[PDB]
Amino acid sequence: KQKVLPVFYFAREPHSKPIKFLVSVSKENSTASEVLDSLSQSVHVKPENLRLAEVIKNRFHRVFLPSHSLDTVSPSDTLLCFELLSSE
Repeated sequence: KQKVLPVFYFAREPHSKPIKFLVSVSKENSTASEVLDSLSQSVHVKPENLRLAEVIKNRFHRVFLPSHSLDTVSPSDTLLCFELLSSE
């Protein structure tokens, strides 16, 4: 459940600057989304607003993947950068 990823995502906030949030989350025994859910809720937007997961290492880049075993403890691991249109 622990892997510290700060992500850089364009937040649908009051229109402050794009929001990078450090969420430490992994795919629990249920879903990969729980990490995504973290970013969106951090922005006070519905979960739908961010998903893009790209790995940093020999594993170069990617997209926000389904419940993934890559939930190991690695800080520089797959980043998301997404913008959706939504706001609460």
